[PDB]
Amino acid sequence: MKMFIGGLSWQTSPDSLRDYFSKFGEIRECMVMRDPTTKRSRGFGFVTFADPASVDKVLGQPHHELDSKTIDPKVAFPRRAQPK
Amino acid sequence: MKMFIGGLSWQTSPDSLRDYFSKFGEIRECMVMRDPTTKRSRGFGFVTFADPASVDKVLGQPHHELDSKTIDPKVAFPRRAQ
Repeated sequence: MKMFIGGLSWQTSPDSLRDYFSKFGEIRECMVMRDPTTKRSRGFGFVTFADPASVDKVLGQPHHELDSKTIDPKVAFPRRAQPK
Repeated sequence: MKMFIGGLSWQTSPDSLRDYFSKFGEIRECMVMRDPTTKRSRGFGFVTFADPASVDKVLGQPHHELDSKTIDPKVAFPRRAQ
């Protein structure tokens, strides 16, 4: 159970994203990538918390911002394929 | 390094995404999730190939279609926090 964060500033590093979301609980993994769907320089990120309670705290807080962008964290539930 | 596929049909399963891209090369990992940025139903996908050469073959093909949707795979380079 991950959180997906779209619309990140190009200046947002994975450490920056980690630092923001660690205020809500223990982070198991935090990754950013440049969003390849636009030439506008922006990123998206995925945050994995150790405790699902942390997701509720994020979703409950009505305003989030990071590196001059208003962000809107969403839940994401990846489904992996088996080997062929 | 992964390929990002936006705009998947809601019907596209992980296995279908895997079977489509396996035509271009060996797969390390393949996942699908609901795109949480729309109220209607669509997916996005992430495919990790064993060999980057497979990415070139995907990028070079002019038209891709999966479960009746045009898809336009892009390259992505995830960076993890320390």
